[PDB]
Amino acid sequence: PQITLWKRPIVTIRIGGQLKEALLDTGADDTVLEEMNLPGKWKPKMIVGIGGFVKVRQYDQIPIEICGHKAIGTVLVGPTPANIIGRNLLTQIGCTLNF
Amino acid sequence: PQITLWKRPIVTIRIGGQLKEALLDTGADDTVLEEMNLPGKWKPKMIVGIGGFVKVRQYDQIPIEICGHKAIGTVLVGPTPANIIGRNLLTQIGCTLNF
Ligand SMILES: Cc1c(O)cccc1C(=O)N[C@@H](CSc1ccccc1)[C@H](O)CN1C[C@H]2CCCC[C@H]2C[C@H]1C(=O)NC(C)(C)C
Repeated sequence: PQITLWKRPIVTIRIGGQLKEALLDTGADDTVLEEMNLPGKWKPKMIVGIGGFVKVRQYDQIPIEICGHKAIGTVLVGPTPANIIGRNLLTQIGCTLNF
Repeated sequence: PQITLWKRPIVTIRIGGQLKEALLDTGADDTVLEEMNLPGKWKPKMIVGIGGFVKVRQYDQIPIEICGHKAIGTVLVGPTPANIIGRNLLTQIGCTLNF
């Protein structure tokens, strides 16, 4: 698709058989989803947030479908105010910025 | 231009004789710049990021040149981790996400 920016670029994603809404986010390096359980081993991780670091859980090699495009990559889980899809997965689905 | 997302989408911006670098950020509603004195009336504002709120000054009708494109609109000024071009100006320059 082509997604304009008059409104927040939010799309439906599918992960672990669950459907969620997530923000296509070119200013984030990583993909961060709200608190949830995923299958497998995870590592503790700190990401740079407002007023300090935010603690998240890192899951690697997770299949995730983004607006019907398949990715397999790293998903961070934690207390984000919004589900965000970052560059690690935007590149996998062939997403560019254009003007 | 097409901008890929293998690295941070950073571009040169000009505002009023200042020449800075900033992220083209589809995840940001509004444009947020690091320390600079802009002319005109300001209004205090609190804006959400991961891990907390940043207190900013909101200025209206600020010209920024972005990759040779002329934008004019709201600019927020505060302790932001990075200079950010948000949707309010990204739309003005005709920026879309494509995949
Ligand atoms: C999540 C993430 C990573 O995993 C790695 C690197 C950066 C980020 C990251 O937080 N990126 C942000 C840019 S602000 C920024 C922060 C740190 C470094 C560079 C830029 C997002 O693109 C924007 N981010 C998207 C989104 C995040 C969840 C809360 C709602 C918005 C808030 C918005 C935001 O933070 N707003 C500002 C006021 C700071 C502009």
